[PDB]
Amino acid sequence: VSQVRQNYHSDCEAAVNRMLNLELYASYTYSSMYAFFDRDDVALHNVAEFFKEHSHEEREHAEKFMKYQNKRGGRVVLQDIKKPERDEWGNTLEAMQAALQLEKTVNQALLDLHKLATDKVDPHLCDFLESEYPEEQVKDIKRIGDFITNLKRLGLPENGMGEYLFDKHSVKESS
Amino acid sequence: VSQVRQNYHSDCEAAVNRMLNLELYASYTYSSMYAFFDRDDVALHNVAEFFKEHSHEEREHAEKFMKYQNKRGGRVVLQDIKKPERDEWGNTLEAMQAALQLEKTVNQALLDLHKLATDKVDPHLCDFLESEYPEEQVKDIKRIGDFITNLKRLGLPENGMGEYLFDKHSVKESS
Amino acid sequence: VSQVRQNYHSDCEAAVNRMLNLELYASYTYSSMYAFFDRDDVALHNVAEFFKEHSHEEREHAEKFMKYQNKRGGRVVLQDIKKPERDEWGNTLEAMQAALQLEKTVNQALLDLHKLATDKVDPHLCDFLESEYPEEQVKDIKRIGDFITNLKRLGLPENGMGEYLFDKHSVKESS
Amino acid sequence: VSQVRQNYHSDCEAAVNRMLNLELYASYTYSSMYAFFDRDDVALHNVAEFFKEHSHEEREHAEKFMKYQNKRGGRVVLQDIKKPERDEWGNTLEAMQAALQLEKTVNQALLDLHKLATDKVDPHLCDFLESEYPEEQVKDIKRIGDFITNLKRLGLPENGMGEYLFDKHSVKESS
Ligand SMILES: [Cl-]
Ligand SMILES: [Cl-]
Ligand SMILES: [Cl-]
Ligand SMILES: [Cl-]
Ligand SMILES: [Cl-]
Ligand SMILES: [Cl-]
Ligand SMILES: [Cl-]
Ligand SMILES: [Cl-]
Ligand SMILES: [Cl-]
Ligand SMILES: [Cl-]
Ligand SMILES: [Cl-]
Ligand SMILES: [Cl-]
Ligand SMILES: [Cl-]
Ligand SMILES: [Cl-]
Ligand SMILES: [Cl-]
Ligand SMILES: [Cl-]
Ligand SMILES: [Cl-]
Ligand SMILES: [Cl-]
Ligand SMILES: [Cl-]
Ligand SMILES: [Cl-]
Ligand SMILES: [Cl-]
Ligand SMILES: [Cl-]
Ligand SMILES: [Cl-]
Ligand SMILES: [Cl-]
Ligand SMILES: [Mg+2]
Ligand SMILES: [Mg+2]
Ligand SMILES: [Mg+2]
Ligand SMILES: [Mg+2]
Ligand SMILES: [Mg+2]
Ligand SMILES: [Mg+2]
Ligand SMILES: [Mg+2]
Ligand SMILES: [Mg+2]
Ligand SMILES: [Mg+2]
Ligand SMILES: [Mg+2]
Ligand SMILES: [Mg+2]
Ligand SMILES: [Mg+2]
Ligand SMILES: [Mg+2]
Ligand SMILES: [Mg+2]
Ligand SMILES: [Mg+2]
Ligand SMILES: [Mg+2]
Ligand SMILES: [Mg+2]
Ligand SMILES: [Mg+2]
Ligand SMILES: [Mg+2]
Ligand SMILES: [Mg+2]
Ligand SMILES: [Mg+2]
Ligand SMILES: [Mg+2]
Ligand SMILES: [Mg+2]
Ligand SMILES: [Mg+2]
Ligand SMILES: [Mg+2]
Ligand SMILES: [Mg+2]
Ligand SMILES: [Mg+2]
Ligand code: NA
Repeated sequence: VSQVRQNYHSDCEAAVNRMLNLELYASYTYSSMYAFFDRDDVALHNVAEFFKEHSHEEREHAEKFMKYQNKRGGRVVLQDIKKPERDEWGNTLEAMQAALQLEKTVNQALLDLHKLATDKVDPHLCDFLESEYPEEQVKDIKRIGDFITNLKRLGLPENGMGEYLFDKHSVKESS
Repeated sequence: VSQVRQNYHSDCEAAVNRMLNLELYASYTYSSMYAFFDRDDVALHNVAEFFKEHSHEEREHAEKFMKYQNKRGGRVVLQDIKKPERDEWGNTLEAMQAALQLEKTVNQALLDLHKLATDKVDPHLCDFLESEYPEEQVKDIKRIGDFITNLKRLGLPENGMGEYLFDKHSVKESS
Repeated sequence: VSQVRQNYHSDCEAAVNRMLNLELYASYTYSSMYAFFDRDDVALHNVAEFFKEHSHEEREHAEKFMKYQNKRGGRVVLQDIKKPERDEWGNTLEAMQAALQLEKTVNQALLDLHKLATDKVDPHLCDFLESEYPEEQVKDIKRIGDFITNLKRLGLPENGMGEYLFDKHSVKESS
Repeated sequence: VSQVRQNYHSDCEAAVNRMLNLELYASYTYSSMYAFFDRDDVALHNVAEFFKEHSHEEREHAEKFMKYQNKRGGRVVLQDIKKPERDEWGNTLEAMQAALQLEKTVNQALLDLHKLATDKVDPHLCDFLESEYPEEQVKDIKRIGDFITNLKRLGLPENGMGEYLFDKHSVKESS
């Protein structure tokens, strides 16, 4: 075992690798949503940029898990990054609904990792997870839910004017 | 009696305590409206912030009545702060209608206190009331009425797009 | 249930509402202490301002619980804010003793909420509570205890000179 | 009658002259308190300066009544300025007690003038009185009462240490 390793269970090490992969998969999904909203026949560029930002933040989280793994003396083991579920994402409402579900999936994986860390009496891992994530993850879920509520109010999916307006007012003006 | 007391009738002292309580009750109502518009299934954050601001201003008025009471040599006597009338506030139009009524209630209480002060020949109290309030209170009533007119124009309660637009254009961009 | 809700037990949601109420009640108690020390026949204005500051901080904590409730998909349910225990607070020593007890009461309520969150395996709620509170709450208890020790050293309740001096040196110079 | 005169009753004009005189008399009393606390066998220089400031503010009020009289088309009629009641003022507590009474006397004269103005249906005079005075006068009475409370707490008249401390901490550090 690594000379640095202390109080780091093999099961936790493995779960950290799986979380790293899930973050990479979430990044890649959000990148697909960006590409979709950038299409000439979609053309909602602030929505696109929102998803791009999220893609970059999830890749940053993956990198933090890599660094954490090494700091504890575990070993990074990479797997394929699965392509997203869909090739096209319908409209702003459907994409936001898919994002909500993705964020909930990631949150559940973090909850599960925290439970594992707790059961293995690893307070360092618990602190790490409670110091990069739960706050940020609940805030992202909240924001997406707020957006879904507003998209429904705006008459999505049918009301194209409403969709247009969402892109101008709800998401930050981009690039 | 207090060594500072001069020309301060017991009835006025009591009415000042009741006004303090009413201001605290109004604050608390506006705080409830904030919380409602912050809900994920409401999600009108500029509207929420408008109500939050109003909540803070009414608490500041309560504090001014406390200070006034002591300056005159009366004694602050606190009562329970009753919870708001409603737990949920419907939509922007219903909330604004409720605010209009609340503001009118507060204004009537101020009018009544001014009449009492007049009848007790207390020009200091009259001046105090005419120097923190009537101007500001009539302006708040006017603004809420203007908003109600605009919400009706925008098709509330049915027109969700209209509601959405009100939050972007009528109330100051927030937090 | 709310579209955002995940891993948030009904009992926790309810306990968050009760904590919100307790914070509002603590705020209101401290506001009463301010008003008392501002009286012309008390007249310890730095002491008064200390309590005013504490009143504002407890209201800010209540607002944080409101926001938290919504972020998790729970529903804010407000109750009456009970008036303080006393209408008059004796002197600096008695007020500080009452504050000590109030702070301990609030701390116990936070401890109890943390135990509940732990039992419901809600690390997000535990982190929230451990990230706004325990540090600050133990520091406030310590400061009030330090003050009580100093008030006793200064000869309270009998030694008015000592009381006078406390207001000039122990609490920050105010307004 | 003066070409400017409108709605200005002779009785009000006369009462304005008497108020001018009372303000000059109050100024002169406070000047005597200054001189007393400046004595080598009294030697409380911050207390002295407090009274000096008050003397200057009351002379400024007298000048405002002069200007007001002319603005309304009345005629300034001066009388002797009576010397103060006492030649020596005992100690800080006795002087503050005398100031409290003086301030109350002035306030009562203002109240009486406001009642007269009201009875003569002179809103300009009422506004003038409510715009230079009641606020400031109640605040001065409050401050003096606060000081009396503190002087008693400090053990006046017997406790010279307490008196000494009051001059260092209660009144602004002077000249
Ligand atoms: Cl190990
Ligand atoms: Cl192991
Ligand atoms: Cl790390
Ligand atoms: Cl597809
Ligand atoms: Cl998913
Ligand atoms: Cl955004
Ligand atoms: Cl009275
Ligand atoms: Cl009375
Ligand atoms: Cl005031
Ligand atoms: Cl309701
Ligand atoms: Cl009402
Ligand atoms: Cl606004
Ligand atoms: Cl849940
Ligand atoms: Cl549940
Ligand atoms: Cl929060
Ligand atoms: Cl009591
Ligand atoms: Cl308690
Ligand atoms: Cl302090
Ligand atoms: Cl005339
Ligand atoms: Cl006349
Ligand atoms: Cl003038
Ligand atoms: Cl004499
Ligand atoms: Cl007098
Ligand atoms: Cl001073
Ligand atoms: Mg080795
Ligand atoms: Mg292994
Ligand atoms: Mg495949
Ligand atoms: Mg545990
Ligand atoms: Mg823990
Ligand atoms: Mg985030
Ligand atoms: Mg996220
Ligand atoms: Mg629809
Ligand atoms: Mg007394
Ligand atoms: Mg009474
Ligand atoms: Mg009830
Ligand atoms: Mg006025
Ligand atoms: Mg206002
Ligand atoms: Mg108002
Ligand atoms: Mg309509
Ligand atoms: Mg729903
Ligand atoms: Mg429940
Ligand atoms: Mg009760
Ligand atoms: Mg604190
Ligand atoms: Mg505290
Ligand atoms: Mg003792
Ligand atoms: Mg002429
Ligand atoms: Mg005449
Ligand atoms: Mg004589
Ligand atoms: Mg003054
Ligand atoms: Mg004065
Ligand atoms: Mg004594
Ligand atoms: Na007036």
